[PDB]
Amino acid sequence: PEPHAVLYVTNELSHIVKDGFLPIWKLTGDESLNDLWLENGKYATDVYAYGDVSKWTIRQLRGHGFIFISTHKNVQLADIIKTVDVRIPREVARSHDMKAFENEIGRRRIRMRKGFGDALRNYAFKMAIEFHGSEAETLNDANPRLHKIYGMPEIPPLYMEYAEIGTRFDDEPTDEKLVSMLDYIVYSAEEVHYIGCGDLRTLMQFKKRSPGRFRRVLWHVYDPIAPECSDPNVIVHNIMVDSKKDILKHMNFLKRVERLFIWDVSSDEWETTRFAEDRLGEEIAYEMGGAFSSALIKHRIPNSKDEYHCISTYLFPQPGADADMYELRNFMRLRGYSHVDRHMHPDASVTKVVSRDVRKMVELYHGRDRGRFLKKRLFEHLHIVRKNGLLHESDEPRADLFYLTNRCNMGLEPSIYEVMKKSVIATAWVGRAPLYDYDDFALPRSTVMLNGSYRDIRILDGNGAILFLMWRYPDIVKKDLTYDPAWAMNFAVSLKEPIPDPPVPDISLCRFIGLRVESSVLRVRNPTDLSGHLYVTLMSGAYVTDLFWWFKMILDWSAQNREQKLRDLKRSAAEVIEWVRNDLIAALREYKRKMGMREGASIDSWLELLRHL
Ligand SMILES: Nc1nc2c(ncn2[C@@H]2O[C@H](COP(=O)(O)OP(=O)(O)OP(=O)(O)O)[C@@H](O)[C@H]2O)c(=O)[nH]1
Ligand SMILES: Nc1nc2[nH]cnc2c(=O)[nH]1
Ligand SMILES: Nc1nc2[nH]cnc2c(=O)[nH]1
Repeated sequence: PEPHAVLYVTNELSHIVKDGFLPIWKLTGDESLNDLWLENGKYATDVYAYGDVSKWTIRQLRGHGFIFISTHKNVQLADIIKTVDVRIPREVARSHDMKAFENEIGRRRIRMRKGFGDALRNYAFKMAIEFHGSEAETLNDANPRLHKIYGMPEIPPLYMEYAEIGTRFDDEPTDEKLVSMLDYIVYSAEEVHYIGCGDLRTLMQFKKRSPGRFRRVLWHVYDPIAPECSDPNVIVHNIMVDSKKDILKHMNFLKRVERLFIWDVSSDEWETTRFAEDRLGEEIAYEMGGAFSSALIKHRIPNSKDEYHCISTYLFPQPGADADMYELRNFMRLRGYSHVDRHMHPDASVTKVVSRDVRKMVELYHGRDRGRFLKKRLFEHLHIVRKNGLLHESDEPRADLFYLTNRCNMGLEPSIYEVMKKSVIATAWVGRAPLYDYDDFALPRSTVMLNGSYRDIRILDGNGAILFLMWRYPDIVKKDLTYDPAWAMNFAVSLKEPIPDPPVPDISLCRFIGLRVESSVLRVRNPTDLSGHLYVTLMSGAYVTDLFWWFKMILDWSAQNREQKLRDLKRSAAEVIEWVRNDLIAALREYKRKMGMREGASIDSWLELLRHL
């Protein structure tokens, strides 16, 4: 909408900037603190800044919108010694193209999105059980034996009942057929019975690529040719498999587990044998549905048969697979213990398949330069419960990140606010700019501010949001984390967290950049100082902060005293950037006078809390 970043560059970089078309903020290591706040408030776009800033802490500098561009790895601040956000490569300085440099900032800035979202997610894992609007990324960092991960991910190409296919989507190369296999099917299994594992290259490559979850799984792997593997989570069997009894002697029943059965059995003048292998893997797993949560059975399509049967839940194509590779993978969901409730995926049952259509799947989706997104989709479809955030009622604490304000949801704001009333942490796109690579809609900021602040709920903007976890949780959100304040500021974030006692005016709360510019605009376009101050911040819709906590510091706190209030700052380990009950009631009224029905309740909710408090 308006928020910007200060694109702070270090000395060696300065001269190039000066050729740009963006503003240039020049320091000057003095500067007092209220000097920064009034200057920084002049810039409606992003800006460049250079010159000495050794006086200020990081939290301060992030409050302002600072992103650090330098050629060297870090810059000396007052707080700590920060890792430069954007490292300019030598040969890309240097050179002194103002464009190359600008495009270089952009790219990195786009990479920084993940750090912001990680920080939030990373808190949310510490503080919640349910997760909604989830996706591969959320799955990746989850404990699947603790967290419960939901959403409505975009369903892959599938065969059953059914079929429906295509339609076709753009796609890219991935890991080889058989490492890409493990990649999507290993998420919540604790014990894998891999049948026909071969030379074990497939498994070793999985180990070298995906080391965590390889280590966290027990592998009984089965093959006459299977080589010795020292690996202690890898129990090897030189047996050849023709029945369930071959696998049963290698299972603990006195102890619960999620088991996954994987069948990849091929021999060495028709091949109606390829067939009865595929079918035997099915037949074995089916006898053992009860022990296994699921199966992933090899599925080679016959030429000889025009239509045939099998026991299946799903039949899908294989990422990383060759274009001429005429082999699908069969998924059987079974009953057996699981950490993921998979009951939405039908019980494995007899399926009549039409070759020609199975034959089509391969044609459309296979390719040794295709599969990256297919693998993803398979991963989510298999392992995320298909539940709709807004409609889901939860007995356990719930996280609601980066989905709420998707276009899919438009017109359903009520259901949204409802979520942010009782979510551990959720987020709302509030950005009003052009605004690319993202397809959410914005919630008016006032309405967010006004709707979202409950006793237990701390309504902040992304950047404030972050600053707050730094301040109260130093090791969930490090000080040194790299992120993009301007982007953080495109979100409203809400956290089930108490108001600080004593409610000190820490940066996470009080920043209000360019408020003076913001106020004069109000007045040249739609006209009508702690009163005018509260009004402005609402009318502008250019800031999300936490009404409740804010109120409580204004009255219950300032004053208090020059002396006895800093003191409670010190102490609070808090910091700031800017150095009566009736003004505010007037403020609200005025605001609601200009907008009945675009709001307000609520409003009359906050008002009846002033003349009462
Ligand atoms: N399976 C299958 N293959 C087909 C079909 N139509 C053409 N083919 C070709 O026939 C070959 C598959 O039959 P086979 O000779 O038994 O080979 P395979 O068991 O699939 O495996 P490879 O030895 O790696 O080719 C491949 O080259 C396919 O491209 C079809 O409808 N189904
Ligand atoms: N900043 C940001 N981080 C993310 N991490 C995962 N998704 C997102 C997103 O949409 N934005
Ligand atoms: N199979 C698979 N696909 C993904 N897509 C994004 N992350 C992953 C992952 O860990 N496994």
